Amino acid sequence: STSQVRQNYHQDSEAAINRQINLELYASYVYLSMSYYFDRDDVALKNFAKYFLHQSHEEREHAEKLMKLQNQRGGRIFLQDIKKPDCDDWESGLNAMECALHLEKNVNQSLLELHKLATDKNDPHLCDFIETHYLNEQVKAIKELGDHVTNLRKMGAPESGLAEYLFDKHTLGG
Amino acid sequence: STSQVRQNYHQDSEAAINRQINLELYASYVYLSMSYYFDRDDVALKNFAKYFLHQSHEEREHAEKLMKLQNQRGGRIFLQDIKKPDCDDWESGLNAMECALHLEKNVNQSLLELHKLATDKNDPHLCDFIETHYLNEQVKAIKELGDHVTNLRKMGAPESGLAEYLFDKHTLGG
Amino acid sequence: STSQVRQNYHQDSEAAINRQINLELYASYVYLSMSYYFDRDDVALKNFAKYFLHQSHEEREHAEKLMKLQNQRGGRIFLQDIKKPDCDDWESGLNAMECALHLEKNVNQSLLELHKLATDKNDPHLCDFIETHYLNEQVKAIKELGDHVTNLRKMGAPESGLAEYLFDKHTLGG
Amino acid sequence: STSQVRQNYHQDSEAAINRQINLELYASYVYLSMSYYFDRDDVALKNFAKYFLHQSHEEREHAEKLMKLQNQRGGRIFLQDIKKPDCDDWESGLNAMECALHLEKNVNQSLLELHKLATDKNDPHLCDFIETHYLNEQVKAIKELGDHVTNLRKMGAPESGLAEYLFDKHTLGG
Amino acid sequence: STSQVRQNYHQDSEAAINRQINLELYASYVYLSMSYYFDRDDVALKNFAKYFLHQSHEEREHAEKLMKLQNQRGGRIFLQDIKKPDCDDWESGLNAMECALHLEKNVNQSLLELHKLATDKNDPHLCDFIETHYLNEQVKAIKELGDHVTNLRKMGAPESGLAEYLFDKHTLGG
Amino acid sequence: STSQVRQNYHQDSEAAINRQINLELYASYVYLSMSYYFDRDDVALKNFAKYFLHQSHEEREHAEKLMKLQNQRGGRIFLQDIKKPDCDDWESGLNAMECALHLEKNVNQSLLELHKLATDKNDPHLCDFIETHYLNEQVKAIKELGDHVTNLRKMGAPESGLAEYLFDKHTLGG
Ligand SMILES: [Au+]
Ligand SMILES: [Au+]
Ligand SMILES: [Au+]
Ligand SMILES: [Au+]
Ligand SMILES: [Au+]
Ligand SMILES: [Au+]
Ligand SMILES: [Au+]
Ligand SMILES: [Au+]
Ligand SMILES: [Au+]
Ligand SMILES: [Au+]
Ligand SMILES: [Au+]
Ligand SMILES: [Au+]
Ligand SMILES: [Au+]
Ligand SMILES: [Au+]
Ligand SMILES: [Au+]
Ligand SMILES: [Au+]
Ligand SMILES: [Au+]
Ligand SMILES: [Au+]
Ligand SMILES: [Au+]
Ligand SMILES: [Au+]
Ligand SMILES: [Au+]
Ligand SMILES: [Au+]
Ligand SMILES: [Au+]
Ligand SMILES: [Au+]
Ligand SMILES: [Au+]
Ligand SMILES: [Au+]
Ligand SMILES: [Au+]
Ligand SMILES: [Au+]
Ligand SMILES: [Au+]
Ligand SMILES: [Au+]
Ligand SMILES: [Cl-]
Ligand SMILES: [Cl-]
Ligand SMILES: [Cl-]
Ligand SMILES: [Cl-]
Ligand SMILES: [Cl-]
Ligand SMILES: [Cl-]
Ligand SMILES: [Cl-]
Ligand SMILES: [Cl-]
Ligand SMILES: [Cl-]
Ligand SMILES: [Cl-]
Ligand SMILES: [Cl-]
Ligand SMILES: [Cl-]
Ligand SMILES: [Cl-]
Ligand SMILES: [Cl-]
Ligand SMILES: [Cl-]
Ligand SMILES: [Cl-]
Ligand SMILES: [Cl-]
Ligand SMILES: [Cl-]
Ligand SMILES: [Cl-]
Ligand SMILES: [Cl-]
Ligand SMILES: [Cl-]
Ligand SMILES: [Cl-]
Ligand SMILES: [Cl-]
Ligand SMILES: [Cl-]
Ligand SMILES: [Cl-]
Ligand SMILES: [Cl-]
Ligand SMILES: [Cl-]
Ligand SMILES: [Cl-]
Ligand SMILES: [Cl-]
Ligand SMILES: [Cl-]
Ligand SMILES: [Cl-]
Ligand SMILES: [Cl-]
Ligand SMILES: [Fe+3]
Ligand SMILES: [Fe+3]
Ligand SMILES: [Fe+3]
Ligand SMILES: [Fe+3]
Ligand SMILES: [Fe+3]
Ligand SMILES: [Fe+3]
Ligand SMILES: [Mg+2]
Ligand SMILES: [Mg+2]
Ligand SMILES: [Mg+2]
Ligand SMILES: [Mg+2]
Ligand SMILES: [Mg+2]
Ligand SMILES: [Mg+2]
Ligand SMILES: [Mg+2]
Ligand SMILES: [Mg+2]
Ligand SMILES: [Mg+2]
Ligand SMILES: [Mg+2]
Ligand SMILES: [Mg+2]
Ligand SMILES: [Mg+2]
Ligand SMILES: [Mg+2]
Ligand SMILES: [Mg+2]
Ligand SMILES: [Mg+2]
Ligand SMILES: [Mg+2]
Ligand SMILES: [Mg+2]
Ligand SMILES: [Mg+2]
Ligand SMILES: [Mg+2]
Ligand SMILES: [Mg+2]
Ligand SMILES: [Mg+2]
Ligand SMILES: [Mg+2]
Ligand SMILES: [Mg+2]
Ligand SMILES: [Mg+2]
Ligand SMILES: [Mg+2]
Ligand SMILES: [Mg+2]
Ligand SMILES: [Mg+2]
Ligand SMILES: [Mg+2]
Ligand SMILES: [Mg+2]
Ligand SMILES: [Mg+2]
Ligand SMILES: [Mg+2]
Ligand SMILES: [Mg+2]
Ligand SMILES: [Mg+2]
Ligand SMILES: [Mg+2]
Ligand SMILES: [Mg+2]
Ligand SMILES: [Mg+2]
Ligand SMILES: [Mg+2]
Ligand SMILES: [Mg+2]
Ligand SMILES: [Mg+2]
Ligand SMILES: [Mg+2]
Ligand SMILES: [Mg+2]
Ligand SMILES: [Mg+2]
Ligand SMILES: [Mg+2]
Ligand SMILES: [Mg+2]
Repeated sequence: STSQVRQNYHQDSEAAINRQINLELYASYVYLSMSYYFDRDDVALKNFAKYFLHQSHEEREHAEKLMKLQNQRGGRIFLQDIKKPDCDDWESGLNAMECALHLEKNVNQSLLELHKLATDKNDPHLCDFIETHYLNEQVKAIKELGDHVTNLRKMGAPESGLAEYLFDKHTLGG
Repeated sequence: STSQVRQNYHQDSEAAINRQINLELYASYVYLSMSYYFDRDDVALKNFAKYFLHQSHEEREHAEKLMKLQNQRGGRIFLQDIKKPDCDDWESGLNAMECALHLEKNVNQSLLELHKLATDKNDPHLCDFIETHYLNEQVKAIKELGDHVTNLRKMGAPESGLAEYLFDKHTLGG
Repeated sequence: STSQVRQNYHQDSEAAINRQINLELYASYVYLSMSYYFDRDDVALKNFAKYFLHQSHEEREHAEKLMKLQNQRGGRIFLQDIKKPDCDDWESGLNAMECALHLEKNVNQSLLELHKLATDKNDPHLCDFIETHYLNEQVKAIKELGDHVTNLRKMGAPESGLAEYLFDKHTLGG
Repeated sequence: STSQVRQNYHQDSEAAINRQINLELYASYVYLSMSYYFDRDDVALKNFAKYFLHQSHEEREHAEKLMKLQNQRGGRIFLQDIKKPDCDDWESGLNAMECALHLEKNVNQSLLELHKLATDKNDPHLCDFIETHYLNEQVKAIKELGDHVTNLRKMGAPESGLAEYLFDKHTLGG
Repeated sequence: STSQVRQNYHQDSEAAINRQINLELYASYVYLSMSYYFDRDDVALKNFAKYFLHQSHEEREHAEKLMKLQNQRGGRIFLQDIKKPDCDDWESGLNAMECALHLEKNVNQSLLELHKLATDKNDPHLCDFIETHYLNEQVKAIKELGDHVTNLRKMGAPESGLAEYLFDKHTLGG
Repeated sequence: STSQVRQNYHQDSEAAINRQINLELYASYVYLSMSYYFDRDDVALKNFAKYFLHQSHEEREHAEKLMKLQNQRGGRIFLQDIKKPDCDDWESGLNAMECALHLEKNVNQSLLELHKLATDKNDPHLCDFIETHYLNEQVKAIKELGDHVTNLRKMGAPESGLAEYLFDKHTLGG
């Protein structure tokens, strides 16, 4: 039976929102894994660890907002397994930042495909939701990660452990 | 090569900590799923939703503390997929509370098996970690969920939607 | 029928908790009796009276925490008569302090037997409960009472009513 | 030998005060038992539990004031065993309230018999003590418990677990 | 003659506590020596000096708590010479941090042997004392020192005097 | 090779400063031992214990200032074992105060010999250091301990446990 609230909400959009919820939860899990890598005693970069833990908690918030959207529009949430991150060892601060850049660009591509679907189904509320809450967040995240990668490369990372140490203090510390 | 920090930390304990990290992340995901079920427009119990979202965020903290422990002791974190919850539809406030009770007792049983292992490997630091940060938390969680189940049953849930409405306001609201 | 909360809680542990509840209530009653002895007009040591009344109220709190534990774990409270203290006349400040020392060491021995049982039944939550809330409390109580007995003996109690008077002011007063 | 303070204090009054001390301690123990019944996971009415625990602590204060009176008048305190409550399972909020009503009327009858004795022995200080500190307290307690019993009966207790739940929140909660 | 407070306290446990007191005083002396090495005009790392002086004062507190425990349990303190540190010249910030790591792991091993003894003598109060006040302190200390060693190695210490200078400012300074 | 800072600092003065550092650490250890003697349950004079613990921590500060002096002048610290106190049992408050008096006069004699050496080597900076930071401290310490010994003797210590009790409260308490 049709939800009493549902209006102009295509079944393909509903399914795509469920896919996006899984992707945001996956991103949360990737950042959680990265964070505790930097907490290892043989890595020991505490501001890298705090930066990625914050990004993990952000992504959980991104997922919860999409779950709230699904219910606002009268769709039904269907959850899937959250796959483990492809990587147990992230190697260095520079490599983790490059992996985060690549993650945040795949999430953006998924959101752009979701916006194209919403446009094709003439769902301006969903278009505005994506634009307002997700697309500029992603552009800002990608720009920040690019900036971080550039600085770590210019400073001599990953071979310079002094580069990663000083970036941890001065950019992330900090 | 052996971590420079590692002392009295058995390889079986290290593996069991990695298993427990996955279980805590799984519990976080179960509570996330339960929370947004109560946010559906055709369920609409906002204090059930907030209660379970808080429990989800707690469990993420439980996982992060175990990741920090692994690194404190010189073990190595190895992550696995976070399985989706077995349930997409949690049916009622009473049923979700019963499922949470059953989840929090399985997590407790895993922690008791972890404590038995730590005891068998003569690891008093790990025993104290489990006792201090996990075992009484679990006893309190189980007692609270039992209390909630009892009240919902006595009030007439799940058949009485008025019971679940009033429990949402007065116990969870609240 | 089994409590919906009960997990890893042996029936022998449940019975031993009920025994301990009675012992804590008994200790509360002993200290109540001691307190009002020092309120008699022919004893008249008001800080001895306040010290023992505080210890009485503490013990009631110890009993209530064990009652809460019984319910947290899904056991059932069964109460017994609270026996009157073996003594109506406590004779002196020194003698009451010696009787309190002997009481607080019997309570400790009961708690150590309860911990041995919890250990034998592989109940780490109950072990941690006893260690966290009871065993160091008892060690501190026993040490304080020993200290008090020593000072009263060194000052010349019980034969010196001036010793007990001055201890009442300066140590208990006070 | 006669206390240096004793004046106009009959030996029968002294004995009756000792009886009343035991009764007040018994009442304290009854309310303690009732309180933790409502803390069970299969009863779970936390404001019933707090209400009865407060009444328990009140009664201990009633006992201590009578112990102080005994010494003020030059009598000698003699303590007896505190009998366990006649009931381990109090069945419901309504039944516990009825049992408390019956307890508070038996305590009142004992205090009225104590006042008749004080009157017959021409002890106006003891009459005034009873009137000032005990008799209106009892009338207020009995009226409050009657009010509570009436409301629980009108709301449909004990068969309505919703009645007891809502009384717990709104009258005792509360 | 037996202390009036002593209960369930084995003579082997008493002796082991005296050994541990000496070890904690020794650790205090090692850190004192390390601190003033970094105060030399030809070493001149003032935050290394302050870090180790703080660790020295901590260890004195660890010793004093064990002396208080000995008396709480009715044992008798017997002191031994505090041996001088094996090292007059600690060579570098990295080497001192490695020596501190090795010291804090030997202290941990002594505390684990003390806990095994307490367990074998069925002394749950002493087990809880060790777990509560010592074992997690040690795990945290060892993890922090491991982290410090890792960062100094990654930054290029000891050959890079710039590495030790910058670690002194940014991690210890500071 | 000669320290770049060293000027007018004789090698005999450098060695004598190292001897004095050991003596101050020894004094710290003596007072630590005395403090915990008064913490025993069969001694139980808590203000004697706090007085001596404070004196212990003072002496550690005296040692650290001499270590800083050694480095200020370009000398090299060389540490020796800290001998255990000659006494495990200090017998009484009066005896401990007499032992402290004798300790503080031996430390003074060592400082006067150090000043004679500095004078003979025409080292006015070292003379002024000793005069400014040590010699009047010692005169004050010796005068205070003499005062304490006198009062304890006049009050009837050590045979009067009441004397030591009251001195603990009124002079040290206090
Ligand atoms: Au990778
Ligand atoms: Au990978
Ligand atoms: Au990657
Ligand atoms: Au990557
Ligand atoms: Au659109
Ligand atoms: Au289910
Ligand atoms: Au299911
Ligand atoms: Au379930
Ligand atoms: Au379920
Ligand atoms: Au263990
Ligand atoms: Au007795
Ligand atoms: Au007796
Ligand atoms: Au006794
Ligand atoms: Au006794
Ligand atoms: Au256990
Ligand atoms: Au009954
Ligand atoms: Au009954
Ligand atoms: Au009844
Ligand atoms: Au009744
Ligand atoms: Au009267
Ligand atoms: Au060395
Ligand atoms: Au060496
Ligand atoms: Au070393
Ligand atoms: Au070393
Ligand atoms: Au133990
Ligand atoms: Au001596
Ligand atoms: Au001696
Ligand atoms: Au001496
Ligand atoms: Au001496
Ligand atoms: Au001079
Ligand atoms: Cl639609
Ligand atoms: Cl559709
Ligand atoms: Cl799946
Ligand atoms: Cl990857
Ligand atoms: Cl922007
Ligand atoms: Cl190991
Ligand atoms: Cl191993
Ligand atoms: Cl996997
Ligand atoms: Cl399920
Ligand atoms: Cl608790
Ligand atoms: Cl069970
Ligand atoms: Cl069983
Ligand atoms: Cl009985
Ligand atoms: Cl007795
Ligand atoms: Cl303590
Ligand atoms: Cl009379
Ligand atoms: Cl009479
Ligand atoms: Cl009796
Ligand atoms: Cl009854
Ligand atoms: Cl009134
Ligand atoms: Cl209502
Ligand atoms: Cl013993
Ligand atoms: Cl023994
Ligand atoms: Cl020695
Ligand atoms: Cl060394
Ligand atoms: Cl921690
Ligand atoms: Cl020179
Ligand atoms: Cl020279
Ligand atoms: Cl030496
Ligand atoms: Cl000596
Ligand atoms: Cl002066
Ligand atoms: Cl005085
Ligand atoms: Fe996201
Ligand atoms: Fe958890
Ligand atoms: Fe107790
Ligand atoms: Fe009463
Ligand atoms: Fe230590
Ligand atoms: Fe000194
Ligand atoms: Mg509908
Ligand atoms: Mg997806
Ligand atoms: Mg860390
Ligand atoms: Mg982000
Ligand atoms: Mg699957
Ligand atoms: Mg648009
Ligand atoms: Mg837009
Ligand atoms: Mg925007
Ligand atoms: Mg290594
Ligand atoms: Mg697992
Ligand atoms: Mg909502
Ligand atoms: Mg929880
Ligand atoms: Mg896979
Ligand atoms: Mg244990
Ligand atoms: Mg524990
Ligand atoms: Mg705890
Ligand atoms: Mg049941
Ligand atoms: Mg018993
Ligand atoms: Mg009085
Ligand atoms: Mg006590
Ligand atoms: Mg009976
Ligand atoms: Mg414990
Ligand atoms: Mg404790
Ligand atoms: Mg008389
Ligand atoms: Mg009676
Ligand atoms: Mg409760
Ligand atoms: Mg009442
Ligand atoms: Mg009897
Ligand atoms: Mg009146
Ligand atoms: Mg009145
Ligand atoms: Mg003795
Ligand atoms: Mg040793
Ligand atoms: Mg300096
Ligand atoms: Mg330390
Ligand atoms: Mg020797
Ligand atoms: Mg512990
Ligand atoms: Mg701890
Ligand atoms: Mg040079
Ligand atoms: Mg010397
Ligand atoms: Mg003490
Ligand atoms: Mg001094
Ligand atoms: Mg040697
Ligand atoms: Mg001068
Ligand atoms: Mg001066």
